[PDB]
Amino acid sequence: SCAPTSLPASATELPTTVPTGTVITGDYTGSYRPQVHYSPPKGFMNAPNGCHRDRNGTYHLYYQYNPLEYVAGNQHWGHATSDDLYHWTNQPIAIFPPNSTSQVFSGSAVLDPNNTSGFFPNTTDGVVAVYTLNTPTLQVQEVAYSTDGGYNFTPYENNPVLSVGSNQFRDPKVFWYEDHWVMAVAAANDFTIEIYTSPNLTSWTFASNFTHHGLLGLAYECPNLVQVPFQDDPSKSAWLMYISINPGAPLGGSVGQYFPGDFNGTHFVAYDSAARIADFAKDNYASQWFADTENGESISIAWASNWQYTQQVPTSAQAFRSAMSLPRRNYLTNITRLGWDLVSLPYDLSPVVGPSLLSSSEANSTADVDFTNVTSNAVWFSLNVTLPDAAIQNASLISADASINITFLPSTKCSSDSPAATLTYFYAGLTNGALALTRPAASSSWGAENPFFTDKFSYTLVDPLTSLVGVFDRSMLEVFVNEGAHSATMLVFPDSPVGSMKVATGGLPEGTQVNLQVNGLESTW
Amino acid sequence: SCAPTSLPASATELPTTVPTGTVITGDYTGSYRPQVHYSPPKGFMNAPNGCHRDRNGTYHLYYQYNPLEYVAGNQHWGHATSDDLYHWTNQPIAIFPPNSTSQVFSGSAVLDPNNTSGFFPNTTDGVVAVYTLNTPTLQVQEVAYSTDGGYNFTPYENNPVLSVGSNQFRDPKVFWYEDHWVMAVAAANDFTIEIYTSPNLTSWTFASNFTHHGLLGLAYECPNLVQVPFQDDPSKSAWLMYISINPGAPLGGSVGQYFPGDFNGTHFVAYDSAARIADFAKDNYASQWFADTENGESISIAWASNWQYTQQVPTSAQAFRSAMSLPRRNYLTNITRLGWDLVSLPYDLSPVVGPSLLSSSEANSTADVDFTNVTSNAVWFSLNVTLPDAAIQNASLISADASINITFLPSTKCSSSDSPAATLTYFYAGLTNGALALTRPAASSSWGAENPFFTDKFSYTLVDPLTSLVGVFDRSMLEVFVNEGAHSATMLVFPDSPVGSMKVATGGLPEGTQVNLQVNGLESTW
Ligand SMILES: *[C@@H]1O[C@H](CO)[C@@H](O[C@@H]2O[C@H](CO)[C@@H](O[C@@H]3O[C@H](CO)[C@@H](O)[C@H](O)[C@@H]3O)[C@H](O)[C@H]2NC(C)=O)[C@H](O)[C@H]1NC(C)=O
Ligand SMILES: *[C@@H]1O[C@H](CO)[C@@H](O[C@@H]2O[C@H](CO)[C@@H](O)[C@H](O)[C@H]2NC(C)=O)[C@H](O)[C@H]1NC(C)=O
Ligand SMILES: OC[C@H]1O[C@@](CO)(O[C@H]2O[C@H](CO)[C@@H](O)[C@H](O)[C@H]2O)[C@@H](O)[C@@H]1O
Ligand SMILES: OC[C@H]1O[C@@](CO)(O[C@H]2O[C@H](CO)[C@@H](O)[C@H](O)[C@H]2O)[C@@H](O)[C@@H]1O
Ligand SMILES: *[C@@H]1O[C@H](CO)[C@@H](O)[C@H](O)[C@H]1NC(C)=O
Ligand SMILES: *[C@@H]1O[C@H](CO)[C@@H](O)[C@H](O)[C@H]1NC(C)=O
Ligand SMILES: *[C@@H]1O[C@H](CO)[C@@H](O)[C@H](O)[C@H]1NC(C)=O
Ligand SMILES: *[C@@H]1O[C@H](CO)[C@@H](O)[C@H](O)[C@H]1NC(C)=O
Ligand SMILES: *[C@@H]1O[C@H](CO)[C@@H](O)[C@H](O)[C@H]1NC(C)=O
Ligand SMILES: *[C@@H]1O[C@H](CO)[C@@H](O)[C@H](O)[C@H]1NC(C)=O
Ligand SMILES: *[C@@H]1O[C@H](CO)[C@@H](O)[C@H](O)[C@H]1NC(C)=O
Ligand SMILES: *[C@@H]1O[C@H](CO)[C@@H](O)[C@H](O)[C@H]1NC(C)=O
Ligand SMILES: *[C@@H]1O[C@H](CO)[C@@H](O)[C@H](O)[C@H]1NC(C)=O
Ligand SMILES: *[C@@H]1O[C@H](CO)[C@@H](O)[C@H](O)[C@H]1NC(C)=O
Ligand SMILES: *[C@@H]1O[C@H](CO)[C@@H](O)[C@H](O)[C@H]1NC(C)=O
Ligand SMILES: *[C@@H]1O[C@H](CO)[C@@H](O)[C@H](O)[C@H]1NC(C)=O
Ligand SMILES: *[C@@H]1O[C@H](CO)[C@@H](O)[C@H](O)[C@H]1NC(C)=O
Ligand SMILES: *[C@@H]1O[C@H](CO)[C@@H](O)[C@H](O)[C@H]1NC(C)=O
Ligand SMILES: *[C@H]1O[C@H](CO)[C@@H](O)[C@H](O)[C@@H]1O
Ligand SMILES: *[C@H]1O[C@H](CO)[C@@H](O)[C@H](O)[C@@H]1O
Ligand SMILES: *[C@H]1O[C@H](CO)[C@@H](O)[C@H](O)[C@@H]1O
Ligand SMILES: *[C@H]1O[C@H](CO)[C@@H](O)[C@H](O)[C@@H]1O
Ligand SMILES: *[C@H]1O[C@H](CO)[C@@H](O)[C@H](O)[C@@H]1O
Ligand SMILES: *[C@H]1O[C@H](CO)[C@@H](O)[C@H](O)[C@@H]1O
Ligand SMILES: *[C@H]1O[C@H](CO)[C@@H](O)[C@H](O)[C@@H]1O
Repeated sequence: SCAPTSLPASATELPTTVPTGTVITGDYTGSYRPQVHYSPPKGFMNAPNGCHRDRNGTYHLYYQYNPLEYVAGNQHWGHATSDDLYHWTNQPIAIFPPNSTSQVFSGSAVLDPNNTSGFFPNTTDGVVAVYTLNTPTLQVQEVAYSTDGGYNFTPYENNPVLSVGSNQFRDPKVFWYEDHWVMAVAAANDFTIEIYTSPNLTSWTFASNFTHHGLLGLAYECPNLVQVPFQDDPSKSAWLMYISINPGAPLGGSVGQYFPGDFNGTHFVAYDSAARIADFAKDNYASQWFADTENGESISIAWASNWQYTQQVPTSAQAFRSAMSLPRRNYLTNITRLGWDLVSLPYDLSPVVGPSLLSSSEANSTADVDFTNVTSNAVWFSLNVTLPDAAIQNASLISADASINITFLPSTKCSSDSPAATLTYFYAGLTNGALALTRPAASSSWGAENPFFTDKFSYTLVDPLTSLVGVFDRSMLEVFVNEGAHSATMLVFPDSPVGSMKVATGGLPEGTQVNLQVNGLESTW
Repeated sequence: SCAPTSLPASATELPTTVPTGTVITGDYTGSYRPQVHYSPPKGFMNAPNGCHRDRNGTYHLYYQYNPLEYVAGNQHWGHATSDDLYHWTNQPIAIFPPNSTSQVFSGSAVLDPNNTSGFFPNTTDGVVAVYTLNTPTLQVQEVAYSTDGGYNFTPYENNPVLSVGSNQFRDPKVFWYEDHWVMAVAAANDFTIEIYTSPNLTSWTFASNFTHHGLLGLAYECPNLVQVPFQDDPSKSAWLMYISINPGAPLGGSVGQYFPGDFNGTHFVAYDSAARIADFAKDNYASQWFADTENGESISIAWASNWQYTQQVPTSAQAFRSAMSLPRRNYLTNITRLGWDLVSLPYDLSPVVGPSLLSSSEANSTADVDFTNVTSNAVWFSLNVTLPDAAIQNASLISADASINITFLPSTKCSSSDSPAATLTYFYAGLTNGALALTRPAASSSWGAENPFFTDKFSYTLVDPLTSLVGVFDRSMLEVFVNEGAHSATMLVFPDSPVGSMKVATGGLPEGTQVNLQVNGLESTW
């Protein structure tokens, strides 16, 4: 009737040896366990890896996995599959280290249907994984191949395929460019993305360096060089270098940044010298794009945590640490003044959208929506606000009190009065365009005490807020502003589960059209 | 026995007309009123302006001033003087708008001892102010001059001296380079610093653009192009472009950033394409460097607030909104891995350092220091930690518990609840190795808890272990300087109850670690 806050020992106890060829069973009933986001059956998960779609339309998600602990270490490649990026099936571990003093760090996977690698004489469904093997003294790039659709991998006989004699050289992202393979890889502590080329994925030639761009933090990680279509014109696209930095992000710990530019097969040249942060909150890192997608779709998934507190979050009693972000559709757009912007929207949520909890058209009202009866404890909401053309042509017409206040309130059934999360936007006044996203300290004993668990985040719009999409999923809130122009991923660990949300609008100009839609989400587990 | 939390109406009531040629009297006794930082006698202050040292060694501080309200507006240039940058004397308003429909926005001031301007036929102590005049439709650059040492200014007869037909064109920073005047000015909403040259400060010629560098935010503001000496070698220096952005900073609202590079009199070229943030907290903005300083001293001062909550902070009942940061000595250094770093240390604090409250050498101890008895409610603290060479060579020898925890605790003698007002946590190792957390707990401040932009927690991660930590607490402000000012944070605190105590705990340190803690009370400058 209420989601368990602690699980039986059977569900939380980790084995002393790594299971091979068997699906690790998971209890997904925890009060903090997300129901539409991916999380491992048990153990510790970090970066997504080897993300690709096979020819039959199955999306493969691999991930950094510690099967033995609820902290980072003993890295293997976990594996889950999905047709829709929401209904996940857990698979046996896909890539193992050679021994117990080695770890399988991040990497990518590609289809090799034309058998450029020479691994696939009798199949057009060959998968090649390119990943970092970590040793006490070295980080080297290794190749493994799968003839069975990416469930079981055989190491390349002549591994490693690439080394620079460094233990700060990792996160290979490989893709096809016209007539050759490209590898983007991080010389992490030199703030350099090295680009290599190959005809066969085993012989790598240095092409170019991308160094000392944007925020340095303490390290470049998980580079992604991808072609992203324009939001308003699918026929147009630009190249984007996405770099994860950890530690040393402005909000502390880990953050993603991106650089729009040109790629010609050997060199990436940023259009300008500007730094652009992907997410205005703290809990979005190591975004990886899916290889071999259909229809020029840019599909990404990120790790929904921060390295400053990911190994301390209070979910280990619920048999997991860390979830992935919602899968994302990516576009590029120009926003007023700022220009280049990476758009992020949730990938088609239709497969998980349950019955409507509220549809409202009232301006200057408070909508109270109870979802104690939604067993997932997960809701989607959409708020459209269309100001009259008068208020767009003369912003001085907008009242200083013109505001949107969204609050997520604790459950009356399943447990002090503090909201678990707040969203505040002002159209005008002294903080015009300021959007505040908060996880109040007062709502979480754990969050209050953790010295890196920041309570408050903000983004300032130039254009008025016209659209707001949100997904709440037990311990996670994702917000998308003005068709994904601005995006924030925020973990919440309230003492009491959320059971309710209030949506207040106030001081809106005469003739403002407000449309509020709220739907419960169906659990994927 | 306790600092007033509200003041008499005579002290808070603002006049309806701006006072001319008269010093505005101020009550500096408020529980939130800093005692070693500058704040205006009453009204609302933002960016520092016209910062310069006259030839007799008097530092002139001008500032964006609303004399009529406790919010932004009706901008004039306020004026305060000091020989040591701590003992401030309030002066009459220095620069007035021509009209009630005009505002004096930010700008700089230079000595013109060789009379290049032609304003100073009979003095070598001439001061020229170059500032933005704001009108409803235009932002233009104007000149005013002072023959009396920068107390009274006459507008240039043929103002404005620079206009581009824009209302997003402001914050002129002017300096002498070899044989000509340089102006750095912000084309704010185009994310461009325009550089102009002049022989006489009245005729300006376009030289170069510096565009789309580092974080854009929503606007480039308060550019500073300055020569900053190397920390470890005073004979070496590099040029630095300092740009303030507001809104749209990562932490929200306002932040400073800098670009080391080369300047050749017309063009600034950054050494790389990297973005570098000056302060790891939220309350440091619109840093301006002092013109005409002695030696090779890089001296800066910032506005110690954030535009997201500066007009809502609960200090108006104490007859002021906004203080300046501590004055800062600036250097450039290379830090491990990251490379280029703007060093910030407090300018000579000696003139305000009172009697010692504690000197300790104990490692693995909690030192409790009460300052209920220091009337300023202002303390300076230094913590030096020297790890053994073994731990410097093999960091695996450092325990996961190796930590430094400093807490500023509420007064029991002056109640308005047991929550610290400010915390500092550093880990040498463990899962967050090198992580320094600076916090202002929500639970300690009803106002801070409720304000949706008043962020509780800030962090910076070191590569090198923490070897030095300097801090100044001043009633409503904490400034920390890490590893000889390599890393720096300014943080406002508005606790319900004033701070009366600080705990300094060290724990899990390797065998033979040397710890030296010095804590001194500060003497009020008012
Ligand atoms: C140096 O930088 C300044 C500021 O970036 C440049 O002036 C500016 O030029 C840009 C681009 O031409 C102007 O932007 C455009 O304005 C028009 C007019 O409304 C608009 O229709 C366009 O869509 C675009 O936004 C901008 O107005 C202007 N900024 C000012 C005057 O402050 C200047 O041209 C640069 N000089 C050189 C030699 O690069
Ligand atoms: C491409 O970048 C790499 C990584 O920065 C360069 O290799 C390094 O070179 C620096 C000096 O420039 C050394 O101190 C580092 O130890 C090296 N790091 C690694 C990971 O090798 C490399 O030289 C660059 N190549 C070119 C063509 O410029
Ligand atoms: O699991 C290793 C994998 O994670 C990344 C970031 O996704 O690096 C993280 O883990 C590393 C190994 O402990 C740390 O050095 C690094 O600081 C942390 O970000 C990838 O770079 C790596 O492939
Ligand atoms: O007092 C104006 C002065 O302040 C700065 C930044 O310190 O700009 C601030 O005030 C402007 C006009 O009031 C705002 O447009 C801006 O957002 C705010 O940062 C300087 O640019 C200006 O000279
Ligand atoms: C484990 O394998 C890695 C690479 O395969 C190698 O560097 C390491 O020395 C091996 N360890 C042992 C102890 O065999
Ligand atoms: C990959 O191709 C390169 C050049 O064609 C060659 O040097 C190398 O031997 C090839 N490797 C394999 C295993 O085919
Ligand atoms: C790609 O562009 C770079 C410079 O941007 C140039 O040096 C290189 O030769 C180009 N390569 C190709 C494949 O055109
Ligand atoms: C943004 O504007 C620039 C300059 O006009 C243009 O080069 C680019 O194609 C635009 N990007 C998008 C996504 O429209
Ligand atoms: C809100 O507007 C968006 C376009 O931004 C549109 O996709 C959606 O249909 C609207 N939502 C509702 C439920 O009206
Ligand atoms: C906006 O309306 C005000 C009165 O509300 C008017 O004085 C001003 O000129 C208008 N501005 C524009 C953009 O027309
Ligand atoms: C909302 O309130 C504002 C000011 O309070 C008023 O001008 C406007 O008519 C109201 N809108 C509606 C839909 O009631
Ligand atoms: C003072 O008011 C006049 C009237 O429009 C305006 O033109 C001028 O720009 C204002 N301030 C000054 C003298 O620039
Ligand atoms: C400077 O002194 C002269 C006489 O030496 C006096 O006439 C004048 O008013 C002063 N300033 C100038 C030259 O206007
Ligand atoms: C300032 O020098 C300029 C040359 O750029 C000239 O146009 C102007 O006449 C001069 N003004 C003076 C000397 O007052
Ligand atoms: C300054 O450097 C710029 C950019 O390198 C160059 O265009 C200009 O000629 C230089 N000016 C001088 C005075 O050397
Ligand atoms: C930092 O390193 C660079 C490259 O070695 C050097 O040129 C520069 O002068 C150094 N800067 C300082 C402040 O030491
Ligand atoms: C810390 O070290 C510096 C330089 O070594 C020294 O001047 C200062 O007095 C020291 N402070 C303490 C508390 O030891
Ligand atoms: C501090 O305590 C630890 C145990 O936590 C001990 O091993 C270490 O030697 C102590 N350090 C000093 C310098 O006394
Ligand atoms: C999880 O927490 C709940 C209360 O929040 C307990 O009822 C349960 O036993 C477990 O400790
Ligand atoms: C929640 O309750 C379980 C029993 O199901 C305990 O094992 C656990 O320690 C927690 O209190
Ligand atoms: C498995 O792990 C959890 C905590 O991670 C415990 O709550 C449980 O008792 C079991 O040991
Ligand atoms: C299944 O096989 C793998 C291969 O290394 C082991 O890691 C695991 O413990 C089990 O033997
Ligand atoms: C300032 O606040 C204090 C308590 O915090 C009171 O003593 C005083 O009356 C004023 O409200
Ligand atoms: C300071 O001023 C406040 C006004 O809010 C008074 O209540 C208090 O008594 C003191 O005079
Ligand atoms: C300062 O506060 C006093 C109340 O003590 C007012 O009378 C005055 O106008 C100003 O607001």
